[PDB]
Amino acid sequence: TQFNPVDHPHRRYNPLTGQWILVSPHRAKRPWQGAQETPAKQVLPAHDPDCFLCAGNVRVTGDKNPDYTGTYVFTNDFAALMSDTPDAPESHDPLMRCQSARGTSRVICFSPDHSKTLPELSVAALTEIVKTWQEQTAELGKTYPWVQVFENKGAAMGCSNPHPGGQIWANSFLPNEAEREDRLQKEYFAEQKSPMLVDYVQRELADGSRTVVETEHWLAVVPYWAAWPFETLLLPKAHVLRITDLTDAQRSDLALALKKLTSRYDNLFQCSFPYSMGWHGAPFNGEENQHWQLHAHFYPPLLRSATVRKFMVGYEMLAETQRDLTAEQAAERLRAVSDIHFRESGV
Amino acid sequence: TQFNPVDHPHRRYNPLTGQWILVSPHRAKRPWQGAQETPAKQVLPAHDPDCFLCAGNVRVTGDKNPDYTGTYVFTNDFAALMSDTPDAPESHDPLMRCQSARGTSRVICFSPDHSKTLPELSVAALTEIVKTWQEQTAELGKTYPWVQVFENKGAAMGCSNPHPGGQIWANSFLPNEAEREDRLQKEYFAEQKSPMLVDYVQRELADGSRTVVETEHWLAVVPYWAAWPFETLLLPKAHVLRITDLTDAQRSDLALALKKLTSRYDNLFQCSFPYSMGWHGAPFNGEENQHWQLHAHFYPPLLRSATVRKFMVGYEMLAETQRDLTAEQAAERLRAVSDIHFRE
Ligand SMILES: O=c1ccn([C@@H]2O[C@H](COP(=O)(O)OP(=O)(O)O[C@H]3O[C@H](CO)[C@H](O)[C@H](O)[C@H]3O)[C@@H](O)[C@H]2O)c(=O)[nH]1
Ligand SMILES: O=c1ccn([C@@H]2O[C@H](COP(=O)(O)OP(=O)(O)O[C@H]3O[C@H](CO)[C@H](O)[C@H](O)[C@H]3O)[C@@H](O)[C@H]2O)c(=O)[nH]1
Ligand SMILES: [Fe+3]
Ligand SMILES: [Fe+3]
Ligand SMILES: [K+]
Ligand SMILES: [K+]
Ligand SMILES: [Zn+2]
Ligand SMILES: [Zn+2]
Repeated sequence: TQFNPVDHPHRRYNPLTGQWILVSPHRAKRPWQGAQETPAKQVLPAHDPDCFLCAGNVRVTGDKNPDYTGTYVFTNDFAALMSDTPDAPESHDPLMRCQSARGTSRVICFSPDHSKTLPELSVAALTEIVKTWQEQTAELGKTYPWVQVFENKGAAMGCSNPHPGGQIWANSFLPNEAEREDRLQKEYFAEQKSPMLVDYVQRELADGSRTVVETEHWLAVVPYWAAWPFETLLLPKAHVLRITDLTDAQRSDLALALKKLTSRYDNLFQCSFPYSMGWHGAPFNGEENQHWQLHAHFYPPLLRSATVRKFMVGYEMLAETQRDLTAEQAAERLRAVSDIHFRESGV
Repeated sequence: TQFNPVDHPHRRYNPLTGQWILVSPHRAKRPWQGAQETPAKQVLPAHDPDCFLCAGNVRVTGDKNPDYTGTYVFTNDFAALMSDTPDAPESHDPLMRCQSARGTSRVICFSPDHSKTLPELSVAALTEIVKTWQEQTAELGKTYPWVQVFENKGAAMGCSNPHPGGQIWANSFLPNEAEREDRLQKEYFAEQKSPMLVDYVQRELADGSRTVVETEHWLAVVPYWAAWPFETLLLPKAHVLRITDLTDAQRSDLALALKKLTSRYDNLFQCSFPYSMGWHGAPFNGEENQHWQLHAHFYPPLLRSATVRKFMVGYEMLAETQRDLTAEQAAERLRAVSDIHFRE
């Protein structure tokens, strides 16, 4: 038989992590008698008097939020890391070893509007968010080699607070992902003479099967090696080391691409579409970071619909990630919808 | 100041995978206004006339299940892998490349009792289950180097059917987990001249702080580098390459261990505790595998209660896993309950 990626299971390589992805084209034809997701509520207030994240409201700790009108950043009340944690007793023990961990955690409210998600925000507003991401990265980076910007959107994605926003966690070390991506890029670079993702963006621009968003300065695709159903990879077209390096143009442009990508996401099932996303850029380790290329990852769980998600368990935990749909199928369905939030379009 | 693992964040190494785990011991004190789980129904019938897995029932494909006793294994009606899949196009491209993927997938019904989960089954029954895992393993190992026994239990664990059971998927390659565990274990052995998990086992024996279940032949602990809140690692005290290598005693003993471990898990929150579990053993690759050590992993999502789970998202996806309680605190919680099923 002729090999048919659409019907034939195969494995794809993720050069960023060095891991394989199992693709099993028809897996989703099976009966689904499992959990049924709960789609988001259609009626929220712009201000929730009981929301710890709302403006002019008191946090769980009694501390009062300012009367913020834009973005708002504050040290997380339950930080995951601290700047002064004492050093751990480090050994060379090949069985049980530990290491120190310092840093901080900040929370960012995208806006005071309790009911407005990224896709529903102005490009201006979005531009503010980027500026904030930048401001945060630069300050923190002055102190920690790894600054991780991220966001958890929706209950299916473990958010513990319903207010629109993200987080930043700084680390004194290079976390798993960062060390891996760092090393792999560096090796590619040393070998190929060019940045791995810079070349990748080129190939994708020329192909288009996996393209979901394209703007002047940005490209969002369902990466070849994507793991989650509708996972996307957001990259600048030009070579950029960190978020702090973007020009104001690439910056306002980013806002636009974000609006587009998130709008498509919500348009996919005509509902708030949950996910975990975050930025990866060169570490502030004072080294040669030429091999780096700034990028954002979007890991959403929804699969068959608004109430049917993908579960990365069982074989996927004990062996390897296994996808039901191809990256090409995913991109296609994403290209199919409008890039204007249904709420904004009125359609 | 003086470091205190229960007060100070730090990172622990997973030598099986070469990955680090971020420990942040006070994280679960933050308010939780997120999702609430829905705990498994306590009352179900022994036979469901609409269940695809029940004895004598007709599957989705019209195929009819026999009036089986004990376990029942069948080829998955929607197998993720096939024996004859055409080879893929092999390239060495540094950006976009693929590889062939062959194998099979089987479904294992633990027993005819649609209502009896693992901890609720007799040791005898549990033994039959182990015999089947063995049979399957030896069978499939004849053709595939990688045999994956596993189980998805509970809606929270993306199980797609309620009947009690698991799955066995075989592969023509070594999946990610398998390749790294093989490599790291091999490297350790070359250096220590002893199997990594075998030594591990001893070290835990001489500690007990992470111990959760211990029988004559088995040991179950919350591994030092555990990821999931109440994650356990279940392994034989003696060097065993694969599940098919177990002695009859070791096997009957595994059934016991299992019952004990699972009863403890259900007793933790007094509910059917969800998880994904699976066995890791030597591959059937004709190679020198003395560095291997059979072992089972249990990855349960529950954290705060029967309605509040742990979500491995955000920072955890983008950087590294972050635990809210230490392995020691977890193990302690597990030990505190009876190993007798609250409703046995
Ligand atoms: O008065 C308050 C109320 C809440 N918070 C903080 O607001 C945050 C809300 O952020 P998220 O909704 O993104 O999620 P959490 O940080 O609560 O937890 C989630 O994100 C983590 C980081 O990725 C882990 O993955 C975790 O398992 C997952 O549930 C929490 O950190 C909480 O500590 C405050 O600082 N003050
Ligand atoms: O008539 C039927 C009905 C069902 N099945 C099979 O019975 C299995 C039920 O097994 P599980 O409940 O453990 O879960 P699934 O295999 O359906 O899927 C889960 O397990 C997979 C392997 O871990 C993936 O991780 C997937 O994302 C996850 O949701 C399914 O594979 C289904 O194909 C049949 O063979 N015949
Ligand atoms: Fe990355
Ligand atoms: Fe293992
Ligand atoms: K959020
Ligand atoms: K099951
Ligand atoms: Zn609010
Ligand atoms: Zn049944």
